[PDB]
Amino acid sequence: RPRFSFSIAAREGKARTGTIEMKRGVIRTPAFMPVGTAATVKALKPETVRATGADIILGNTYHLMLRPGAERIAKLGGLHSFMGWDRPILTDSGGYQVMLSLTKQSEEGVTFMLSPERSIEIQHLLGSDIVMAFDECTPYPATPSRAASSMERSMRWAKRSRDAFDSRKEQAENAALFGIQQGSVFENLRQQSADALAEIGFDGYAVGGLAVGEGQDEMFRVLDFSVPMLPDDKPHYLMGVGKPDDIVGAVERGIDMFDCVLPTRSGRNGQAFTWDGPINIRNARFSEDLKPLDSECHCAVCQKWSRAYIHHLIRAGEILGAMLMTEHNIAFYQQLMQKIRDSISEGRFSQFAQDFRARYF
Amino acid sequence: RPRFSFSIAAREGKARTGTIEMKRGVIRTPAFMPVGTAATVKALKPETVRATGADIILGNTYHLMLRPGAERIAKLGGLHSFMGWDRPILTDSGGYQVMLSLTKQSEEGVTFMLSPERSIEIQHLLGSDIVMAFDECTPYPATPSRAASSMERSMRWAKRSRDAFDSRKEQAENAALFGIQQGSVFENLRQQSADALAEIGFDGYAVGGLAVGEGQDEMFRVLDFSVPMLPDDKPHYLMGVGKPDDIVGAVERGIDMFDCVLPTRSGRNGQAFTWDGPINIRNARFSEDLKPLDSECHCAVCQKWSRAYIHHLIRAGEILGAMLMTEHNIAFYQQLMQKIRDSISEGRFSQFAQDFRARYF
Ligand SMILES: Nc1ccc2nc(N)nc(O)c2c1
Ligand SMILES: Nc1ccc2nc(N)nc(O)c2c1
Ligand SMILES: [Zn+2]
Ligand SMILES: [Zn+2]
Repeated sequence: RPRFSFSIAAREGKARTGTIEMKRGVIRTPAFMPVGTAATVKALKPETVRATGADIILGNTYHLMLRPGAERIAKLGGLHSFMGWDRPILTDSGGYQVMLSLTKQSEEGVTFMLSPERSIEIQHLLGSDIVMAFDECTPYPATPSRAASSMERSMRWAKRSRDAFDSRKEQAENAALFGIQQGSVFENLRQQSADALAEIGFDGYAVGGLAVGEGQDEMFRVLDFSVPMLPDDKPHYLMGVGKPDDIVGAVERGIDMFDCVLPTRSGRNGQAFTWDGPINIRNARFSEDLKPLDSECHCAVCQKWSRAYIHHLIRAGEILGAMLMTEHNIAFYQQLMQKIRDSISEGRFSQFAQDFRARYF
Repeated sequence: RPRFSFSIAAREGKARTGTIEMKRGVIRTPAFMPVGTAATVKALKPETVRATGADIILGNTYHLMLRPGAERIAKLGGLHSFMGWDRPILTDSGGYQVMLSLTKQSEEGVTFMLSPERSIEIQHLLGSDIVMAFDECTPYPATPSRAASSMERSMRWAKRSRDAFDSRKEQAENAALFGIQQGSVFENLRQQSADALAEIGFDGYAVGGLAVGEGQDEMFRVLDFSVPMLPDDKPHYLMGVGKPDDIVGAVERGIDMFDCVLPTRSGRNGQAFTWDGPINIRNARFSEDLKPLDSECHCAVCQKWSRAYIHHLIRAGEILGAMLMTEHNIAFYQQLMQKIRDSISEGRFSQFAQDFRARYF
């Protein structure tokens, strides 16, 4: 197995489908990564996450460096062994979630000391497969001046991240490193950022700084010009996106990888994704509904339990309600990704996207 | 399959091992029943409860009549279909948990109107396999006068329960009815109660009114004289017991069936049962312990995850921690029951009980 090989099997417009081969497994793209914040995808055993179709999960340099600790996890054999997930793990770099749960920022990093060097080292200690460069995210809205400052600092930090990763042989040989494009909503800054990142060279390229309050039309407008700026032959990762319709439109714009807490977090709060749009299972109208969460869904939850039962569990505060809702929503997201992949392979993704939107809305 | 057939395969002292055959499955005895209060064994899918070795689970006329409602569950197809457990379910009668979460008691029942007739009807609506007579539990300590009054009322209610069950053909043909001995800690009242219940006739006989604050020596003293009073050829159910050592000693005294919330409830609070006694996984000493919860346990949790990981999850408030702890503890209890059954079958239970106690303590 190679350290890293991204291959594109089929294309339609700007959409692509293919594979990322890594030492710990193959990632089918476009890919959705369930988020495992504190070394768990909330309310799911790893075998259940896998059974839903996930090829890779996300972790975070922030939560884990705080609890249980990066050195501790390394002593215990690494994150994979610790949590019982033996396939690829992408780790975020930790900037984003510092500025989460008395920040002091400087050119050296953030204290709260998380620098580019320490972030890459933590991700090493965790045994991450896909390491994210340490960046500064840029709040929305941002003035051009502030967006430029943040983007420029992130590009200096992208070079520091590259060099920290490459200087550590076991990491450089076994893991991959992704860079993160910044620039807010501004085309010229997005272009400077893409060019800086391509000059350094990375295994993949994330679009950072979106899904921070701008809303879908604007996100899509920025993706329209931003994704083409990135090297075509490397994966394109849209960080922190998103809703099902966000994912479809982002794939239409050349994104290959996604993560978001919506299916887990919103699942525990009672929101179930269906092909006919989201439902909130707490609604009284579900109290005697014997149908599954979604009429077509192949997941184990929909094979076995009714809306009425899940309604009762969520109303009652029961753990099994969180478990069932989360499994269904992660399974739904993976079925979406499978339908996206298949439709691109068959040259009918544009039609799939049309049909999906007509019915989901 | 018969409605009900209890067979004793092997005996040692007062201990017995055998089977209860019912329409929905066979129950191996001595049996431990996980408790499923609000139509769920907390933090476990039913398939997981089964995989641990459980043959039967417990539900409760109280919680379910309140939420989601007995008539509602019947409309939805019964408790088995609702929660996805297709094997036997024993339901408690609801008295106990009323006097749980402005009570008005009378000879007719309790208002808060739960009468013997309504309790048996609710258990019908739920589709219970083993229906408990509606009783009055008697607080501990109890004066002889108050214990006698409560016991006498419970025996009048036991006859009302019998007659309500028998007058409903589908229930009488497909379910079983257990009576509940009362009398507090008093031998003469226990004898009157046993005699009253045997005169009415039941499919099984519970020992009620224990594990309410008296402590193990006293419980065992009362079991010593109380269990022999019950018909030998019917199951003996000790309600709400107990800790592993409580179970062993109760089997030594002729009990065949058990339920308790300890493995579920205490599991979510961090207590793990092991052959070397309970541990509290929240203790800092487990933060880097790579051993499984218990060194011999065959459960899936112990095959896959470390104390260190479960420690982290419970400290972090994570749902997966509750899931793992609960699975392990229910699996532990079922392995205890299997070792009890096998040792009685092989004529070496007294030695097993010795050995168990030496090491657990
Ligand atoms: N919307 C997102 C989510 C995660 C991110 N993480 C990093 N490191 N940088 C960003 O821009 C992110 C944006
Ligand atoms: N310790 C227990 C637990 C459950 C009981 N339920 C009923 N109906 N009656 C009792 O005496 C109980 C005692
Ligand atoms: Zn589903
Ligand atoms: Zn175990």
